[PDB]
Amino acid sequence: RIRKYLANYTQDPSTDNFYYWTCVVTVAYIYNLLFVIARQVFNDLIGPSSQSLCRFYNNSTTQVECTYNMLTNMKEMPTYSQYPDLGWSKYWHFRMLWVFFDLLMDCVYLIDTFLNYRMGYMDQGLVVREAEKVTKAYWQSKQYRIDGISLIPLDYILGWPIPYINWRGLPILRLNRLIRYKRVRNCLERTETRSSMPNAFRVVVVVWYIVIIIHWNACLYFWISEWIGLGTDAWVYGHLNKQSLPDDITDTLLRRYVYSFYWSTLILTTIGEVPSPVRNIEYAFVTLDLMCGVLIFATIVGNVGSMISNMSAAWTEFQNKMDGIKQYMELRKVSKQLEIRVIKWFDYLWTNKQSLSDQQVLKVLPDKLQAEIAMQVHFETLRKVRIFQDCEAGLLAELVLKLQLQVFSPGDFICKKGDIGREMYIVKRGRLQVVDDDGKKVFVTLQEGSVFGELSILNIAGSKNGNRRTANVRSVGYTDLFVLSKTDLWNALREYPDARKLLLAKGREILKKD
Amino acid sequence: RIRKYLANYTQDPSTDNFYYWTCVVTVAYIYNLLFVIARQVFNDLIGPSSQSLCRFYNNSTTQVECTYNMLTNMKEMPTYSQYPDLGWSKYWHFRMLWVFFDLLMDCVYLIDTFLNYRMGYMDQGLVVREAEKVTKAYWQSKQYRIDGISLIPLDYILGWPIPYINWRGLPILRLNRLIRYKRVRNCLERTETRSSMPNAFRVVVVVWYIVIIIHWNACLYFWISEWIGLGTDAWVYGHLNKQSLPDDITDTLLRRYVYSFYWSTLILTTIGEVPSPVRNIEYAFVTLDLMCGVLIFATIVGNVGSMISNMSAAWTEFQNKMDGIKQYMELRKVSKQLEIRVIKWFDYLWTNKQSLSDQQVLKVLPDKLQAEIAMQVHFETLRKVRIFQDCEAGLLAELVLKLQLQVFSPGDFICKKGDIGREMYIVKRGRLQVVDDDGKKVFVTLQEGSVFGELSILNIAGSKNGNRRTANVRSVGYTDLFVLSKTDLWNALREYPDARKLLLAKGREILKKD
Repeated sequence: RIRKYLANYTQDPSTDNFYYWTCVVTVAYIYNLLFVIARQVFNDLIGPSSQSLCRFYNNSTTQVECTYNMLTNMKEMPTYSQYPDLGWSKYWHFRMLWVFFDLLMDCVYLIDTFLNYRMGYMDQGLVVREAEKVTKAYWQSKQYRIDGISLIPLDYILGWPIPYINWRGLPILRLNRLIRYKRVRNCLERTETRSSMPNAFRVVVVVWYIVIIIHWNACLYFWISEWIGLGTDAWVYGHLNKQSLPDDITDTLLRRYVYSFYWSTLILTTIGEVPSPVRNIEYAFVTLDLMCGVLIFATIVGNVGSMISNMSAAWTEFQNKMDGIKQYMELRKVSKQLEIRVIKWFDYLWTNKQSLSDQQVLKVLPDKLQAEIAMQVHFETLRKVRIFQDCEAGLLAELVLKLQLQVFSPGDFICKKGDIGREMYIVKRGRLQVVDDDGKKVFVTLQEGSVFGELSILNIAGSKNGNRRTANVRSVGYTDLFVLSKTDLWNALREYPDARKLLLAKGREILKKD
Repeated sequence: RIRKYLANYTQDPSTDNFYYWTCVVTVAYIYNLLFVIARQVFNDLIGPSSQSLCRFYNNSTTQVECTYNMLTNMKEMPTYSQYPDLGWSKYWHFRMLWVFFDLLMDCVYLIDTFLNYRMGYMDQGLVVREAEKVTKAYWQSKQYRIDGISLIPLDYILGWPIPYINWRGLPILRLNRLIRYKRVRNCLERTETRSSMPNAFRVVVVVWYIVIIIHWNACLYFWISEWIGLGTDAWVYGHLNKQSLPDDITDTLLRRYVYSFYWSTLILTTIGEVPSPVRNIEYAFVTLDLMCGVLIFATIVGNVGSMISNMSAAWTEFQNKMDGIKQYMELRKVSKQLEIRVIKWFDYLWTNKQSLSDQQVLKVLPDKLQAEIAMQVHFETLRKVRIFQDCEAGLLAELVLKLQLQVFSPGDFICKKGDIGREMYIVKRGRLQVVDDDGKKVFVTLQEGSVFGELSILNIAGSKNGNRRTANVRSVGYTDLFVLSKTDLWNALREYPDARKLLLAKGREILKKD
């Protein structure tokens, strides 16, 4: 049953279902961040627990409950009288909605605590899936302290307005759900690997951080502006501030959050077009908040500057290389036709997205993975060279591991008649031809997969010709040859005696064949 | 006794007690910075030496001593009449507190002068601890000039308000204690080595510099605003500035320092929401101060941008390498299963915090320290290979100096049956197994510390097999093998003739044993 399915369960963290679970815990953490500091500071989000009483002149000035016309053009801020049961007779649907979402995110935290309990730790490469072993790995570690502080249910006791003991409600006691930050950091990292664009996702995560810090500073500004007193200064929120409440503007909860977000956006990006402070504690808060805004603006400028300089590094290294050899050509007074040819060759080098390098796979992959990336490209092409047909595959492994890439220009010759031939040519993505001394084509136009110079690698002393090419091979287009020198085949043939005997036999066969 | 303990004392600078002494001299320097410029400019810190006399209308307007109600809503600034003894009858406890802290930091400067006297200079690696030699090293150097200018006691003569000669007191003569900056630079550097995070400590030291420059500019602004005249312009401090003294704000010493700090924070971070200047000398000061604020803001932006770009260099070099070989794979049209395997291998490369490199310890350590970091890892594992048991340790030194690290993938074979075997495998943090041609396990599952291929390194010509593997070795998890080729053991065995005889003897023994 499902009880023994739970008793014999152990989660390993590398699947995609656990990654979607880390997305769910990231959603619950973002909820806990935003709406716990907003329900602490603003407190009309869970329904107003105090009736707003304005001073209204009709007859005489009486004290009556504020309508939306009494909050426009205020001469003084409305005073509050609490309800008997603190907004519970009329905002219970709001509070049951907030209690339902708090219980949903605490159920998400409970299921993440159980997945921390049956969590497969990686021992020696493989993951442990035995239940007692991951249980003792949990209890031997100190994950249960962070799982226990993040699940104290005391917000359900002392976080809602209780009318019987006249408790005003304290929703800052749900800040202990915010120390599950390792799961959100794991979800952001494992999304940053598999993303389509890592630099743009780093910038989107940085502006999500910026919106969260601006929101927390908005709640901090309205808490300080409520603790000092609303409408007592020209800096705090209220009627005496003419930016927060202008002429025909109602004072509502949306106006409070909208002006506090505008204040923290103008302070933390160092624009500062808000009213200047009046008292001393407002000067201390605005000075500390503007120094933090200078550091936040420098963080934004540094992250966007590193995002720009990371994605335009290959282009400026290309410009460094292009300017270096253009400086080398204009220092040495070369003809201009070669300069047209090399700049059109760099245009081909950009429009193929290549860099004349094998060095990235020569460096950063281990030699087994280098062997697999060698075999899944050139092995099926290098089985069809008609001398490597009946041979051992290990020699082919050492040969495909030692292939070299050369790119040619259109109209440019590879090797002329009467040249010291010591290389074998394997054509990839090109078209070669043999030409009868810049006249017509002789016999064949070598397409992709074909081979030229397989006779001048086996080193037969004087059968028909030793090592001369006896061909004028021309590239009609941009051709990407794959060349294998005589030294590499004779090293890999020095490691194989019987294959040396067999390749000498097949070479004498194909050389006495013509 | 303690007098001959002082006569035979010499301090070497590399201990931790001298580092805590440099922290004490840094504390005394920070005191001298902040409170010498604050006691010069503000001057109510040592007690007001002049009675504030407001114009108060009761009857008639009379001139009376200002209360805290007379400094709110001022129509003109209060004029000052000095005391007979200049605040000494009522602020002597404040001045004895300031004199006690000045004598405490000058005692710290005297003990640092004596530790400069008996300071052990480093001659040839070792430190000199002979007393006459460090005494002549002191007097031959010019440390005594900087120690003599930083200890003129003339602030105790002409830095306090003397009533008998009507001296107002000049606490800017204690600025000569500020040229002991080499000790503070040494303490900041030697804290920056041993810190937990060098980039964050560089940023914390930069914002300590920012708070100190903002404080010195606050004292400069209030000195210029006091020299021009308080309350004469709308730019200077006073009643005519409506930002400094608003409606219900008392003019106190805390209001002066708080508004001057707010002014220098808004100017030196180029926000500039302070009142615009009126006269010409205020325009000259605000123009120079805003150009210095542009350079300070560019310094903050440059330091935080270099802090960001230094700590995210390994990640973007990983992304350069990953994008380079992904470009190499998608240029060459490879199957997708190998692409899943290489991206999960880079996920393992990040989650082990490795980079497939020995090159950092191959480069930056000297060869003795490379030998020690070699011997304290692989020597105890390489003593247990059962052929290197009875051998000389120097050959083992040249062998552990030539070990190579290879990482494998789970399910991927190391070497199949019928392969050219020329390497010896030493397992670290992995689990290998021999499999009977992708069937069951044959005999053993090779755990950590075990060795495979120690028979195919000694090169015995035709006893049972020359150099074939005759095993299918599979990694079940991510395995970090340590491999030693035949070329490295035969180079280190070419340097040892008798060890070559002994390893041939033990190799023939273990090869005729089976």
